[PDB]
Amino acid sequence: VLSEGEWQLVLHVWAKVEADVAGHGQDILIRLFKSHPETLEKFDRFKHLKTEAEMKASEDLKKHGVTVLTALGAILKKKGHHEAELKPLAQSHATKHKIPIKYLEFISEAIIHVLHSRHPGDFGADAQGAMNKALELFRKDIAAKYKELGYQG
Ligand code: HEM
Repeated sequence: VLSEGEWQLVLHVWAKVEADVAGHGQDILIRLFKSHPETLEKFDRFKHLKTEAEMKASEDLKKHGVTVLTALGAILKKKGHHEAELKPLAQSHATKHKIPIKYLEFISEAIIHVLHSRHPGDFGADAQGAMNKALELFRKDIAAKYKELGYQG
């Protein structure tokens, strides 16, 4: 469990992400795709993109980054009481999009890196530790749903 102090660190940095949801979202997806090119192949929508400049120029990619971060923010603001928000996401990602849990680890690393880049004053080691713990909780709960449905591996 995260303590209340740990959740406060998470949500204090998240409030700053919300000042520029589209810019953060774009940066996170591009870092994922560049660091782990296998992930791009899961997106029929985006797999025509071949350079960082092309990724940065895509309005549709920017729009999807907003969708991703909006959903993640709604989960974080539940402070662990996220069953209703998380279940539908797990179901779509396991059974429709066919995303392995390992790729959820990769996007978690991309989020942490981008937050460090953009918010160094509010994203010290104590806040990095708290954010890691929040994203671990997210992954643990998705993995349980995957296991029920026959997708943990
Ligand atoms: C923080 C983690 C993630 C969040 C919050 C998230 C959220 C979402 C949301 C809200 C949607 C649209 C509704 C839906 O289809 O369920 C979506 C679509 C999708 N997600 Fe994710 N996602 C995450 C990670 C991933 C990862 C790591 C991958 C692939 C490597 C992925 C692949 C997809 C695909 C392929 C779609 C459909 C896109 C389209 O064709 O419009 N997601 N995701």
